[PDB]
Amino acid sequence: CVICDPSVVLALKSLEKDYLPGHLDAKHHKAMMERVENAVKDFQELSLNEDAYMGVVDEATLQKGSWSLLKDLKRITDSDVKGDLFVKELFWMLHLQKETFATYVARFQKEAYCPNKCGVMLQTLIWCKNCKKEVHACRKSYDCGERNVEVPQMEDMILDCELNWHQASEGLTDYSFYRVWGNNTETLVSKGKEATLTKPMVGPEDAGSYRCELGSVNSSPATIINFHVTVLPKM
Ligand SMILES: *[C@@H]1O[C@H](CO)[C@@H](O)[C@H](O)[C@H]1NC(C)=O
Repeated sequence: CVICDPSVVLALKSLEKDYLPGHLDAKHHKAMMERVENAVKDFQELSLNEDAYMGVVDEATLQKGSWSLLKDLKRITDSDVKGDLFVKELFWMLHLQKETFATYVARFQKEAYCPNKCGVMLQTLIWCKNCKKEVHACRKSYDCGERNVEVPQMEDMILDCELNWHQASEGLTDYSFYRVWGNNTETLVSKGKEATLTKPMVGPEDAGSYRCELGSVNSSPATIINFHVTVLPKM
């Protein structure tokens, strides 16, 4: 999918126009550039071993692959290699970079694709084949796992509602921190773009149940996390 990057396109249009004139006989120009353009488009034809390949990457994986490629391409052109050497070098590199990209896409699916273990992530994906950008909802369980927090008598109580995937999600609004009373009732304690809640130098009253919601425009919460806080009469 790496031809979806405007930079890759120009670097190709620079190889043809700036590099080929002084480093390959003109008989090979149209033919080899025909082959190069086709090779790079073929970055989207992937097999992937197992699991199967979906035809989507996130924008990071896409950038990642364009970088590998264009740094490699560039090494060649700083080298000033000509003729046959140049063609071999050029075509080894394309071959390696495809295989490399393949490993990006594989890693992307195993680890970056709908990476959330709970909640609902809005992931911006891109379709290899048409360079088209979509937003896809990864909907998982609402159970992020219960956070049991032990905090010493008079130290800070930090409640972190941040998940690693939150920074990669679309449509987030605010984190709202609730206090749950035992009444099966609650009070809004905090709300903003802060992912944490700190009641410093806490005390025995401050123990109990807390709750974090992460909102999304404009619908159901992206994340719910529950904390149970127990304060310890201790050092
Ligand atoms: C619910 O229980 C807590 C217990 O401390 C209390 O502070 C709160 O006022 C109760 N709810 C209402 C509506 O009073």
